[PDB]
Amino acid sequence: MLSGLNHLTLAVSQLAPSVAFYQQLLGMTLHARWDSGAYLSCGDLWLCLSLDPQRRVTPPEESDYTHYAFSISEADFASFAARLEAAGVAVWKLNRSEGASHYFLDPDGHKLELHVGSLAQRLAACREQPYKGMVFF
Amino acid sequence: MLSGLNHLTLAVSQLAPSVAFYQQLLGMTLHARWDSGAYLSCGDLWLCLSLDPQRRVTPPEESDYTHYAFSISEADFASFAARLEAAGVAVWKLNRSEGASHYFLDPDGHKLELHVGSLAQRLAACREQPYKGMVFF
Ligand SMILES: [Mn+2]
Ligand SMILES: [Mn+2]
Repeated sequence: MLSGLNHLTLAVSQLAPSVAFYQQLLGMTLHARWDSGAYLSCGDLWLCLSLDPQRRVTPPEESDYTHYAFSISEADFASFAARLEAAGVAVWKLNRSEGASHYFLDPDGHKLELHVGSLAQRLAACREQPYKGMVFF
Repeated sequence: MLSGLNHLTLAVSQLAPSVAFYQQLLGMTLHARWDSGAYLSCGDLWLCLSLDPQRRVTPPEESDYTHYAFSISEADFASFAARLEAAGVAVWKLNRSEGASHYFLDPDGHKLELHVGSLAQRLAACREQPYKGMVFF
């Protein structure tokens, strides 16, 4: 059967600024780069940045809610979010509708998130503060 | 410090067909559903489907290369691809890289992939046959 996410590939409009964002600003590990892409890891996540002439820099009001959240510990969350803010990283959402999260944009407007907590923890929180109509299986 | 992918959230135009696709066709585990979304798991992956009226059913020619690949074993790959084909799921690309890959679309046009092989396997292949301009770190 399917066993998890093998990789996440993000189309990027300018490779070097995107590599810098994920490696330098977010601290991911850069393994290789070439004229049209890069491979990074974030823990077990395999991230591929793919240079795509079709990628547009997209304001958050023009894109849907599809987004990519990265795990961070409770001890590191606030200072990492504050560092992104001080670095001028654009945002896209303020209301914490799914727990302790910071919502920010990559250089092309990909919707990213820092989140503290697992699915199990989110389900437990939702049992007390459920979303409208919520059913648990 | 970021420790991995926390969750992937896909915006969906119609919740019921998206739940059917990910739970029933793709075999993911449905943990909860509410009036405007669902939580599923696939191995370690936490998947959220978020009902979003801004999601367009998007032809593959009209979206960039951003895509989400799920892991499957080599032994299971061909029968899973055949299941998708029987269900009439559209393909958006043929495989031309190392490791088996099946490129298929979700009901809203999210670009998905089945892939066999790790980052380590890809890097080993690239070391032997580097892409144009490739540098390793
Ligand atoms: Mn999220
Ligand atoms: Mn891929």
